[PDB]
Amino acid sequence: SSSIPMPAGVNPADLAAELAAVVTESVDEDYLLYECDGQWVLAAGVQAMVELDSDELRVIRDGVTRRQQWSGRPGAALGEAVDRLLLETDQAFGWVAFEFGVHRYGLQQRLAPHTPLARVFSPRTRIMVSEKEIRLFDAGIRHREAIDRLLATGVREVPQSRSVDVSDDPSGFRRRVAVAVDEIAAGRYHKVILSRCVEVPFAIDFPLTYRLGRRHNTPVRSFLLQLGGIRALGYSPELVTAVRADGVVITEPLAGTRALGRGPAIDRLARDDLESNSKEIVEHAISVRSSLEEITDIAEPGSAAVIDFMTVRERGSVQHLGSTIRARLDPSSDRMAALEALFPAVTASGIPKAAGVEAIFRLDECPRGLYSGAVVMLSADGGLDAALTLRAAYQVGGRTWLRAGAGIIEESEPEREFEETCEKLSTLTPYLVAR
Ligand SMILES: [Cl-]
Repeated sequence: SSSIPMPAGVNPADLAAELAAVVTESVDEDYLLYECDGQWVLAAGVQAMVELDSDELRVIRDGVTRRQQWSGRPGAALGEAVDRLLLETDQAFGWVAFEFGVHRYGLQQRLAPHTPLARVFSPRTRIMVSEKEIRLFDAGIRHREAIDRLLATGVREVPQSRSVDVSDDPSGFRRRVAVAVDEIAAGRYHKVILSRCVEVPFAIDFPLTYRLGRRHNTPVRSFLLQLGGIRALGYSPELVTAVRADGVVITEPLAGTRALGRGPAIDRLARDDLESNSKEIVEHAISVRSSLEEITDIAEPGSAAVIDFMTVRERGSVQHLGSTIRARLDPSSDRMAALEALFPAVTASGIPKAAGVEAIFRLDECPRGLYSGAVVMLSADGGLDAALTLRAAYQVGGRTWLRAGAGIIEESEPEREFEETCEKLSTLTPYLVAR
């Protein structure tokens, strides 16, 4: 229904990003493009926006802002508002900040007033691009004319990229890693993920950069957005949570990192090291055990299972150990409780997670916001899809930047941890298209 066959020789990622760039700009609207299992879903225009902050929940529709006090779990407040959105539209999209996950560990008093927790909106129109076709949902005459014009011209040539230097350490990442190593040696916690920002000294074209980077990456999900003054794109390496309409819940934790994309023989040596490395094996098994404990809080008794255990997952510039965990959502639970149970990811926080999150407040630049949070897609039939926001670029108020981190354990060395962030940054640094 309401479909256009995909033109031959055109790749869906390119056409969806082109539609996002040209159609939305012609009507000056916000958008969120989400890639999920072969479907590039362009959520165009804001019909209603849910803004969850640390001290308030706002629902903005047709110029009117409704403000709400909220108490208890952020997932319950977000869930109640998003369920209302989904009475009118089939899908809702947005982002969940890293800060959304601090409440379950009783650390919310450490958040400043007006700290963003989530931004979820119902789109006016949805354009779904796949290898087979383009499907239009609630597309008005103006948007249909804009799609027609784009299909008449085809996709733009991607210009040559512009390089960035990631070797500088202005935030003292090496020193912050050494502090964390000392705390771990003293028995404070077992692991913490610390990160560093890298400025991009020039403005980038987000849709063209998205296209270029997407051609050289194999993420589990990907996104491109322009929403409330934020531009962002990313090749999500990890699925935090997926809840299907039939009740099936999925989480796919990653652990350990070796370089990738350096040649067949060099990558094979790195793969063999990763697969048989004692430290990486231990961290991955401990992360799978944590995910299973968390999912049991929301699953039907005895339904949790590891359907793929400790296998190498290739993610462009890096490769990681990964496991796929499946469960059945208990009838007494719900998709927000499943997200709350699995958020923040171990890859975003540490072990024990409460101690890792507290250490991040002291040893990382906070609030993290989008970085190590999730980009989400929610559906009226109960669906939820939440991609871990790593391997991403951001643009807010004249500033463009990248952000990458590393899992610090007792045996970590600041130099190797800094090099690990460089390997992760290489998912984006060779593919930045200047504006
Ligand atoms: Cl990262």
